[PDB]
Amino acid sequence: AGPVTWVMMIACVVVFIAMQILGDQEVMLWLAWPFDPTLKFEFWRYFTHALMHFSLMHILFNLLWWWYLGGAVEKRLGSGKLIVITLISALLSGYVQQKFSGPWFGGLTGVVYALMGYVWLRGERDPQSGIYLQRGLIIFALIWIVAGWFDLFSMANGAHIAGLAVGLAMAFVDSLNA
Ligand SMILES: CCCCCCCCCCCCCC(=O)OC[C@H](COP(=O)([O-])OCC[N+](C)(C)C)OC(=O)CCCCCCCCCCCCC
Repeated sequence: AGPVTWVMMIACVVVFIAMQILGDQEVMLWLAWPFDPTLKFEFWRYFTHALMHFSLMHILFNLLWWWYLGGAVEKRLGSGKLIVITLISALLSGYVQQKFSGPWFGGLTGVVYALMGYVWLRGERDPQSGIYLQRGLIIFALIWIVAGWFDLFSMANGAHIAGLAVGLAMAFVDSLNA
Protein backbone atom coordinates (compact mmCIF):
# COMPACT_ATOMS: atom_id res chain seq x y z
CA ALA A 1 0.00 0.00 0.00
CA GLY A 2 1.14 3.52 -0.84
CA PRO A 3 1.22 6.79 1.13
CA VAL A 4 -2.39 7.89 0.44
CA THR A 5 -3.64 4.44 1.48
CA TRP A 6 -1.70 4.48 4.74
CA VAL A 7 -2.28 8.13 5.68
CA MET A 8 -6.04 7.60 5.41
CA MET A 9 -5.83 4.56 7.67
CA ILE A 10 -3.75 6.45 10.22
CA ALA A 11 -6.19 9.36 10.14
CA CYS A 12 -9.30 7.19 10.58
CA VAL A 13 -7.77 5.24 13.45
CA VAL A 14 -6.62 8.35 15.34
CA VAL A 15 -9.96 10.06 14.78
CA PHE A 16 -11.87 6.97 15.96
CA ILE A 17 -9.81 6.72 19.15
CA ALA A 18 -10.39 10.45 19.73
CA MET A 19 -14.15 9.95 19.32
CA GLN A 20 -14.05 7.23 21.98
CA ILE A 21 -12.07 9.43 24.41
CA LEU A 22 -13.75 12.79 23.73
CA GLY A 23 -17.17 11.62 22.57
CA ASP A 24 -18.55 11.71 19.02
CA GLN A 25 -19.92 15.24 19.41
CA GLU A 26 -16.69 17.09 20.13
CA VAL A 27 -14.95 15.46 17.19
CA MET A 28 -17.94 16.21 14.90
CA LEU A 29 -17.72 19.89 15.84
CA TRP A 30 -14.28 19.91 14.17
CA LEU A 31 -14.75 17.52 11.25
CA ALA A 32 -18.42 17.36 10.22
CA TRP A 33 -19.90 18.74 7.02
CA PRO A 34 -20.60 22.43 7.64
CA PHE A 35 -23.54 22.60 10.07
CA ASP A 36 -23.66 26.40 10.37
CA PRO A 37 -23.46 29.12 7.71
CA THR A 38 -20.33 30.57 9.36
CA LEU A 39 -18.52 27.30 8.61
CA LYS A 40 -19.37 27.06 4.91
CA PHE A 41 -15.91 28.16 3.74
CA GLU A 42 -14.07 25.71 5.99
CA PHE A 43 -13.73 23.74 2.78
CA TRP A 44 -11.92 20.74 4.28
CA ARG A 45 -15.26 19.84 5.95
CA TYR A 46 -16.72 18.75 2.60
CA PHE A 47 -14.28 15.85 2.89
CA THR A 48 -13.25 15.38 6.55
CA HIS A 49 -16.65 13.89 7.47
CA ALA A 50 -15.24 10.75 5.85
CA LEU A 51 -12.70 10.35 8.69
CA MET A 52 -15.26 9.70 11.47
CA HIS A 53 -16.70 6.25 12.29
CA PHE A 54 -19.42 5.36 14.77
CA SER A 55 -18.76 1.76 15.78
CA LEU A 56 -16.02 -0.82 15.75
CA MET A 57 -17.63 -2.70 12.84
CA HIS A 58 -18.07 0.53 10.87
CA ILE A 59 -14.36 1.38 10.95
CA LEU A 60 -12.99 -2.18 10.83
CA PHE A 61 -14.66 -3.24 7.61
CA ASN A 62 -14.26 0.18 6.00
CA LEU A 63 -10.51 0.15 6.60
CA LEU A 64 -10.17 -3.45 5.36
CA TRP A 65 -11.96 -2.51 2.13
CA TRP A 66 -10.06 0.79 1.83
CA TRP A 67 -6.71 -0.97 2.31
CA TYR A 68 -7.49 -3.64 -0.30
CA LEU A 69 -9.27 -1.53 -2.91
CA GLY A 70 -7.59 1.83 -2.32
CA GLY A 71 -4.23 0.10 -2.01
CA ALA A 72 -4.76 -1.64 -5.36
CA VAL A 73 -5.68 1.62 -7.10
CA GLU A 74 -2.69 3.47 -5.63
CA LYS A 75 -0.25 0.67 -6.47
CA ARG A 76 -1.37 0.09 -10.06
CA LEU A 77 -2.76 3.47 -11.09
CA GLY A 78 -0.97 5.98 -8.83
CA SER A 79 -1.66 8.11 -5.75
CA GLY A 80 -3.35 10.73 -7.90
CA LYS A 81 -6.05 8.34 -9.13
CA LEU A 82 -6.81 7.31 -5.55
CA ILE A 83 -6.97 10.92 -4.35
CA VAL A 84 -9.43 11.92 -7.09
CA ILE A 85 -11.74 8.94 -6.57
CA THR A 86 -11.67 9.59 -2.81
CA LEU A 87 -12.31 13.34 -2.97
CA ILE A 88 -15.08 13.18 -5.57
CA SER A 89 -16.93 10.28 -3.92
CA ALA A 90 -16.59 11.83 -0.45
CA LEU A 91 -17.89 15.18 -1.68
CA LEU A 92 -20.83 13.72 -3.61
CA SER A 93 -21.82 11.06 -1.08
CA GLY A 94 -21.56 13.69 1.68
CA TYR A 95 -23.69 16.11 -0.31
CA VAL A 96 -26.42 13.53 -0.85
CA GLN A 97 -26.35 12.37 2.76
CA GLN A 98 -26.69 15.92 4.13
CA LYS A 99 -29.56 16.78 1.76
CA PHE A 100 -31.51 13.79 3.05
CA SER A 101 -30.82 13.91 6.79
CA GLY A 102 -28.57 16.80 7.85
CA PRO A 103 -24.83 17.36 8.55
CA TRP A 104 -24.39 14.90 11.44
CA PHE A 105 -22.90 11.88 9.66
CA GLY A 106 -19.53 10.38 8.87
CA GLY A 107 -17.34 7.61 7.60
CA LEU A 108 -15.78 5.99 4.58
CA THR A 109 -18.74 3.88 3.47
CA GLY A 110 -19.54 6.08 0.46
CA VAL A 111 -15.89 6.10 -0.60
CA VAL A 112 -15.77 2.32 -0.25
CA TYR A 113 -18.82 1.95 -2.53
CA ALA A 114 -17.01 4.11 -5.12
CA LEU A 115 -13.84 2.01 -4.81
CA MET A 116 -15.84 -1.23 -5.12
CA GLY A 117 -17.52 0.02 -8.29
CA TYR A 118 -14.24 1.35 -9.65
CA VAL A 119 -12.07 -1.72 -8.99
CA TRP A 120 -14.74 -4.19 -10.08
CA LEU A 121 -15.64 -2.43 -13.33
CA ARG A 122 -12.11 -1.37 -14.30
CA GLY A 123 -10.94 -4.95 -13.75
CA GLU A 124 -13.76 -6.45 -15.80
CA ARG A 125 -13.58 -3.95 -18.69
CA ASP A 126 -9.82 -3.46 -18.67
CA PRO A 127 -7.99 -6.50 -17.18
CA GLN A 128 -4.63 -5.22 -18.50
CA SER A 129 -4.79 -2.42 -15.91
CA GLY A 130 -3.71 -4.99 -13.33
CA ILE A 131 -6.67 -3.97 -11.17
CA TYR A 132 -9.47 -6.38 -10.26
CA LEU A 133 -11.89 -7.49 -7.56
CA GLN A 134 -11.24 -11.20 -6.90
CA ARG A 135 -14.35 -13.42 -7.03
CA GLY A 136 -13.81 -14.51 -3.43
CA LEU A 137 -13.95 -10.88 -2.36
CA ILE A 138 -17.03 -10.22 -4.49
CA ILE A 139 -18.77 -12.65 -2.15
CA PHE A 140 -17.84 -10.57 0.89
CA ALA A 141 -18.52 -7.29 -0.89
CA LEU A 142 -22.10 -8.42 -1.56
CA ILE A 143 -22.52 -9.55 2.06
CA TRP A 144 -21.21 -6.18 3.26
CA ILE A 145 -23.47 -4.33 0.80
CA VAL A 146 -26.64 -6.22 1.76
CA ALA A 147 -25.93 -5.97 5.49
CA GLY A 148 -25.45 -2.21 5.28
CA TRP A 149 -28.47 -1.80 3.03
CA PHE A 150 -30.67 -3.09 5.84
CA ASP A 151 -28.78 -1.13 8.48
CA LEU A 152 -27.40 -4.12 10.39
CA PHE A 153 -24.24 -2.10 10.95
CA SER A 154 -28.83 4.03 9.06
CA MET A 155 -30.74 5.60 6.16
CA ALA A 156 -27.66 6.28 4.02
CA ASN A 157 -28.41 4.06 1.02
CA GLY A 158 -28.91 6.92 -1.44
CA ALA A 159 -25.56 8.46 -0.56
CA HIS A 160 -23.89 5.08 -0.97
CA ILE A 161 -25.42 4.60 -4.42
CA ALA A 162 -24.14 8.06 -5.35
CA GLY A 163 -20.65 6.90 -4.35
CA LEU A 164 -21.02 3.69 -6.36
CA ALA A 165 -22.07 5.77 -9.36
CA VAL A 166 -18.90 7.88 -9.18
CA GLY A 167 -16.72 4.77 -9.15
CA LEU A 168 -18.56 3.05 -12.02
CA ALA A 169 -18.51 6.22 -14.12
CA MET A 170 -14.80 6.85 -13.58
CA ALA A 171 -13.94 3.20 -14.29
CA PHE A 172 -15.98 3.22 -17.49
CA VAL A 173 -14.32 6.37 -18.80
CA ASP A 174 -10.86 5.20 -17.70
CA SER A 175 -11.38 1.90 -19.50
CA LEU A 176 -12.21 3.71 -22.74
CA ASN A 177 -9.14 5.94 -22.56
CA ALA A 178 -6.82 3.13 -21.43
C1 LIG B 1 -19.92 -7.98 8.64
C2 LIG B 1 -20.31 -8.61 7.31
C3 LIG B 1 -19.43 -8.10 6.18
C4 LIG B 1 -18.08 -8.79 6.16
C5 LIG B 1 -17.15 -8.04 5.22
C6 LIG B 1 -15.78 -8.70 5.14
C7 LIG B 1 -14.88 -7.80 4.31
C8 LIG B 1 -13.48 -8.38 4.19
C9 LIG B 1 -12.65 -7.49 3.29
C10 LIG B 1 -11.16 -7.77 3.42
C11 LIG B 1 -10.43 -6.92 2.39
C12 LIG B 1 -8.92 -7.05 2.57
C13 LIG B 1 -8.52 -8.46 2.19
C14 LIG B 1 -7.25 -8.35 1.40
O1 LIG B 1 -6.92 -7.30 0.88
O2 LIG B 1 -6.40 -9.51 1.25
C15 LIG B 1 -5.88 -9.85 -0.03
C16 LIG B 1 -5.48 -11.32 0.01
C17 LIG B 1 -6.16 -12.10 -1.10
O3 LIG B 1 -5.58 -13.40 -1.12
P1 LIG B 1 -4.74 -13.79 -2.44
O4 LIG B 1 -5.06 -12.75 -3.49
O5 LIG B 1 -3.30 -14.01 -2.03
O6 LIG B 1 -5.33 -15.21 -2.91
C18 LIG B 1 -6.11 -16.03 -2.04
C19 LIG B 1 -5.86 -17.49 -2.40
N1 LIG B 1 -7.04 -18.03 -3.07
C20 LIG B 1 -7.37 -17.18 -4.23
C21 LIG B 1 -6.79 -19.41 -3.51
C22 LIG B 1 -8.16 -18.03 -2.12
O7 LIG B 1 -5.81 -11.92 1.27
C23 LIG B 1 -7.24 -11.95 1.53
O8 LIG B 1 -8.03 -11.40 0.77
C24 LIG B 1 -7.75 -12.68 2.75
C25 LIG B 1 -9.26 -12.87 2.62
C26 LIG B 1 -9.98 -12.14 3.74
C27 LIG B 1 -11.30 -12.82 4.08
C28 LIG B 1 -11.89 -12.23 5.34
C29 LIG B 1 -13.33 -12.68 5.54
C30 LIG B 1 -13.87 -12.23 6.89
C31 LIG B 1 -15.38 -12.43 6.96
C32 LIG B 1 -15.86 -12.42 8.41
C33 LIG B 1 -17.29 -11.91 8.55
C34 LIG B 1 -18.31 -12.88 7.97
C35 LIG B 1 -19.73 -12.49 8.36
C36 LIG B 1 -20.38 -13.52 9.28
